[PDB]
Amino acid sequence: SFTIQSAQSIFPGTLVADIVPTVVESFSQLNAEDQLALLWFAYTEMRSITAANMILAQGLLEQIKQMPFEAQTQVMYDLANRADTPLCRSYASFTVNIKLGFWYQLGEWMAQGIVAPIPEGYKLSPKAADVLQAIRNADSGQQITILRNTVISMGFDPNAPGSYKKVTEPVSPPTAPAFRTKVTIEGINNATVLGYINNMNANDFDAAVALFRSEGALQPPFERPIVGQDAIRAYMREECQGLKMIPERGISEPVEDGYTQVKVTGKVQTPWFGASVGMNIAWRFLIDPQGKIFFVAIDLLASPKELLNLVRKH
Amino acid sequence: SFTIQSAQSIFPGTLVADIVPTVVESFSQLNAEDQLALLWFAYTEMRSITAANMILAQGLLEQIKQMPFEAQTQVMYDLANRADTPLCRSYASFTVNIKLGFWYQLGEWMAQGIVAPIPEGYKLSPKAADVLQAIRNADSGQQITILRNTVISMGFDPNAPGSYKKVTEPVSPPTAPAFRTKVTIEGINNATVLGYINNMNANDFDAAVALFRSEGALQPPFERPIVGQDAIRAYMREECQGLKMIPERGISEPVEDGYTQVKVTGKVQTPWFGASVGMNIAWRFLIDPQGKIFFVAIDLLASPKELLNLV
Amino acid sequence: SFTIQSAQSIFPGTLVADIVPTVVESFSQLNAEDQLALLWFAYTEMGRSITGAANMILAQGLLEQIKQMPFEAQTQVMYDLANRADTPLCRSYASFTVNIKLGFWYQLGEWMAQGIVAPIPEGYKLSPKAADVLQAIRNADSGQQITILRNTVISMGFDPNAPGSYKKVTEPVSPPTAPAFRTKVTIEGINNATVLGYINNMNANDFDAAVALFRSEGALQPPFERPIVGQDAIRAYMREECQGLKMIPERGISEPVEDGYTQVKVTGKVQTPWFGASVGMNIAWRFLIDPQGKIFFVAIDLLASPKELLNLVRK
Amino acid sequence: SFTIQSAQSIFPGTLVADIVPTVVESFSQLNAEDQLALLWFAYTEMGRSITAANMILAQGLLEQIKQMPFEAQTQVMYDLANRADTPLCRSYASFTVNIKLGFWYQLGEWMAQGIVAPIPEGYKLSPKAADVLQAIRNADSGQQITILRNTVISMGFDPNAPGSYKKVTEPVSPPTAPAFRTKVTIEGINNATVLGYINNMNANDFDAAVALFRSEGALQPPFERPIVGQDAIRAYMREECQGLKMIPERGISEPVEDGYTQVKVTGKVQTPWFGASVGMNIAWRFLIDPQGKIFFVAIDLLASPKELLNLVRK
Repeated sequence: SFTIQSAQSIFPGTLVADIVPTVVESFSQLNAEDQLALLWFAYTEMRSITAANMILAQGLLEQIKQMPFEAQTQVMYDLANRADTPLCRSYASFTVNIKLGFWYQLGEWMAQGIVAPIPEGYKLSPKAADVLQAIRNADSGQQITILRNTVISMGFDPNAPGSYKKVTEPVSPPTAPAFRTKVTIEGINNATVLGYINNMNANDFDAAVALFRSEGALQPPFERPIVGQDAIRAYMREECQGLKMIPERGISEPVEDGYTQVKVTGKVQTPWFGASVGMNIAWRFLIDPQGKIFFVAIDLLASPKELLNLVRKH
Repeated sequence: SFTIQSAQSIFPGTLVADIVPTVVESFSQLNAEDQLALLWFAYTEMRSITAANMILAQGLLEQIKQMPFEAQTQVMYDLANRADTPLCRSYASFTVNIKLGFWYQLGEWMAQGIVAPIPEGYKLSPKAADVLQAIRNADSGQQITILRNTVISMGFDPNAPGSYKKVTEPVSPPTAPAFRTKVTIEGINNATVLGYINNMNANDFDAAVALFRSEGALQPPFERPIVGQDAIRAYMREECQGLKMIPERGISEPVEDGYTQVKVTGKVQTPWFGASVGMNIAWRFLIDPQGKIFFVAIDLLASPKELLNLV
Repeated sequence: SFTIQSAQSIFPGTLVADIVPTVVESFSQLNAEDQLALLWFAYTEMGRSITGAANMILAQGLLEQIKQMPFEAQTQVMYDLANRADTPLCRSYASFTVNIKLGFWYQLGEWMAQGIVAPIPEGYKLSPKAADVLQAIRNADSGQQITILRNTVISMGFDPNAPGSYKKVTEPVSPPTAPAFRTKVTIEGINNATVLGYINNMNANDFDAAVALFRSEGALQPPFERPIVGQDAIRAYMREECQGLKMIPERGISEPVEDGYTQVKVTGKVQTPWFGASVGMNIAWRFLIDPQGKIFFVAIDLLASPKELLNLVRK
Repeated sequence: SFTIQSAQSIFPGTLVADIVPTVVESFSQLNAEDQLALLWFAYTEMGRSITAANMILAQGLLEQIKQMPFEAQTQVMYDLANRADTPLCRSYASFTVNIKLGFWYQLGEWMAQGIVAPIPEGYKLSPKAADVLQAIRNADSGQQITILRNTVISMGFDPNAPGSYKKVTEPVSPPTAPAFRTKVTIEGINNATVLGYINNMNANDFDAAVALFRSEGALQPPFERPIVGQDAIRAYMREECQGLKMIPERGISEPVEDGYTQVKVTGKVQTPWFGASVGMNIAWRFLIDPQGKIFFVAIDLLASPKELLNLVRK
């Protein structure tokens, strides 16, 4: 029958932004000093809008704020080196949005002279300058995804032995039915796909994850499939809060055993940038005969041209 | 010699969005039912990005959150009617950004079914439906400004007798000299004008304010001139934090007594919408012989065409 | 067989501080200015309160609202609280837990002392009725004075269950003392495992373990209150009103009674984190325990006098 | 004429609780395991504490300890006891006295709740540690409190070492308004400078109390160095005297050299940590210049209540 492995190969013509995992890989191989300078240059070169509000994150930022410049620079080398320190382990314990807010606060303090700057006239190594040109050449959604993915990977491995208790964020209540937008997708009336996108746009992660088969999977961009409603809901709650999915176009094809493959293309806006960064996205669904989601992949596309790439099975 | 009044008339061909103060006046005329309905349609029709995290505003938001729907509505009517109640007096005490964050939280709660909705089947009064239509046609910058000035004037007069102690926000440290961007303006090299714009983009209001005469004046769009370095400093700290001024063009003209008048056009972005709303702005400066600002007007322009009307 | 009403009459001679409800009743029939003047005399003639609840966001914001008001508007809010007027502030106050209401008034008293909140007017004279109340309070013992002040400020603002009430605020549930670090009480005259289990659980804030000692339809009757029936309601009361209580029982009698039930009376003192070892309240616990050792009924009484700690009359 | 040096010897009979610095010193010679065991055994006979480290830096570092596995929590406490150079120890050093005490209070409450690692089961005090515990068990209440306070305040790093972190500041409490102040009454004494000092301190009016000192006047707290000059005295009062209640009972006034007066007062001090539970037995020894300004005041924790009656004139 159908497996997660076979579902991953649906719509083979979908062109993803492989510049993202390429640059994240190159980035990760630089020394601490290059990584930090790249983060500063990448950040500065780029319209962000903001949480590290929570008491643990706020207090560790206050610890950094009271340190002399030399001790602040050491904390940042430790995060970029993935060193074993309590600050690195606490950073590992942070949810994605707290990691992002943590870095955003350090960037603001650097610009205010509160946190040690990159050393004036600092010289990017050859490999680092290459990485920065790679980032400059990428589109807006690719640039944000490289920055996000790079800072997320800093500090210690969060599942290594002796890991600290993972921080919990409040579940934001969903938009009430009466106030939800309903998407229209040119060429698609599939109730499961419309249900998924409408529930996600409402932050209704309970209703979105209920559409999944108990052993179904969600594959985020450039990640492994996340299997089962418990782990999918956890991913949605941590990584999909306030995403706005603006689907444009789709194709639906019956496949073997009464399953249906549906491809949708459109834009996703993140609360981090609002209407200033539309990420070019594809959703690839495999839907079972009962209308349960067996698989969905979210792909960051190479360019806006890929929004028009809806090729039927040959 | 110049006065604030005579300074106000510099660059007379400048076309300001009088739709904004118009629609704002219609809005103020409406009953509370129609005012709340319009706010809600505006907040739904329009990509906002954010505050009222401060203890007073947070606790008052929690008070509204625990009320039944009927008492929540009554509070919101009291704000629209500018009634004399502790909640209205506290709201009047808030800074501009706390008032905006307060209303933003109520709109998020209404969308989540935590705060009473506008009744399905509530129908706008005729006038209200006109006011709403007038807003839909106006451009983004003008819509944001209507929405801003409407909610800022809710609750009580902040300077009335019996007013509550005004709340204060933390003064944000300016951008450090090394990390500041310097603007270029086609057709302009005035050091005072460039110094004002660069200091404001760094949130360095002490440096911007030092560019004015003792009794120098700043006139925000559709407002009374603010007179004196202390009142200007107070206004910049409350209303200009995180504004990004993106001038494109300007003209300079010598006038009487060795004064200079300079008009600059371009865009301003606000942190509330970031790069998603560039408001269309002119700055009109009257500069004294020693290079001190006597007067500067900030004007919200009729349309993107006024960006070219320097003449 | 036993009912809540029959259980209420166990150990008939237990003499209770009836001056508390008397004085609480009289306090509330005074006008607002007298009520405020009397509270101010208490906070001053009793400045050994060790603390605060009201740190929580709602209570902190409403305090900041009162802080920014002019003296005339602050006095008006306190009159509204004393008059139990229908206002958002009085409805919010009504929604507070006991400890938040007490911390709220505590902050207002400190702010009055600091010149931040409008004081009782210079040389205010208590009406004759108010001087009678102050006199009764003065004649009452420490444990009784603490209860009158507590029960008086709790009853201010609006009826918390009136139509149009605001959602009740919730306090974080404090984790219990772990078993290895608990004190066990020893009570002279008593080895009843249920009674000891109850007192040790409460002194550890283990309200889940205390409530599990009750029958489904078991009741807890706090001083001068209606019985609270069932494990949900009793747990909600313990969480709100028993946090950090120290029960120092001294002596008890146990008696077998009809149907294989045992009745147990215990006397002792209770300390509250508001006053610590300062104020020991003279308390009797009256327990009716079923044949399985589950609690059917327990009354907590504030006793009329310290004599009552020896009144353990059997029959 | 008078020096801080000669002032220190006024009222030579006055017997102080020398057991306090004895035990503090003994305690600090023990290894980290004995130190933590003793803190727990001492704090366990002291649940009549009635209370802070509310402030964002302290709360976040407490949340950091709370999320740590037991092994890591114990290592942080060994670092504090060993005065190791770690960011946590440097932050701890930066704290005010009351934040240091609130920090240790939170860890004690967490230990009692099973949230922080206990003293290992069966743990056995070294011979020297059992000698320290015995001395603590024998000390009166005021002396036990003082030993615990001074012990925990001296943990973490040297707050004035090279590489120190920015000192945290606490909010200054508004004083009691004059209409609501108490006036003390002292048997034997109507000295307006002594009464003015005590009444001002009881109102938290540190500015008025400091204005009673000579420019180069000194305040000598129990078992500490003399604090010299109005700015230093004001900083000390703001940090360590908030909410103290002085209850002087008896005193003697003697005219001495150079137009000076010396005044000895005995009575009690209550602390907001303990309230009316613990009244510590205190003497105040004032040297007052001819203009009525304090040249020197020592506050002594007395050896026994018998010292309350040691008021002899010569």
